[PDB]
Amino acid sequence: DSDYKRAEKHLSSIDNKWSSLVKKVGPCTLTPHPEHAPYEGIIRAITSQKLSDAATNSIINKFCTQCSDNDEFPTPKQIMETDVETLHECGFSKLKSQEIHIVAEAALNKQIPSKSEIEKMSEEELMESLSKIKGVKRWTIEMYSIFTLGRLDIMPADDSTLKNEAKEFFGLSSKPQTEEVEKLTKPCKPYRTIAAWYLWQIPKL
DNA sequence: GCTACCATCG
DNA sequence: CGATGGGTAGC
Repeated sequence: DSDYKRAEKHLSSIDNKWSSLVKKVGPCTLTPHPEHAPYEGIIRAITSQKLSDAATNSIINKFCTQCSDNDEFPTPKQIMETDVETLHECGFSKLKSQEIHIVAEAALNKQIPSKSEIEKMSEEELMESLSKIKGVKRWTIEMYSIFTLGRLDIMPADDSTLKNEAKEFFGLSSKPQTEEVEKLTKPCKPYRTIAAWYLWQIPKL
């Protein structure tokens, strides 16, 4: 809460457009879930690939409802006891079903960095480490860093939607390349996650 | 009523 | 290459 206040004040100290956007959108309501284990955050991030928040939620809901006896997130063991065929019925694509099964195996076999180690890793180190997982690359690791880890300076410059918002926000003539979004949002440090969140709220206006 | 909107695999 | 998951905003 205090972090967001500070972030909001910083974003309101850059050029005029950031100040205006923050005022119109209001307080940042981003709610990460660092209590989630790495395998859960990773699976949630994989599921969201190419899908809206609502679509992703309906899939995870079925997943938790069917593959869990307490409606909580399925444990690695439970996921392992489920064949890809059944996972696909939940709404996971066939490819994602395979990847999620592998992530579950990895968690069970202690092949995924522990949450403790993940917390000591810089984003660059997290990228190098988690990118070793099939189905997990830049975008997915950024989402995991934002929505699970709660990191505050993550700019998912490669996000298609954010790029569309950046085009409008910065008054660009064409959808910007990832490198360009990175350059334009530099002033937002060290709260680029919050800056991204605000850009993501532009449609809701 | 329509339908556009991550990362992997033969 | 060309498929791929699904709720829903914009038409």
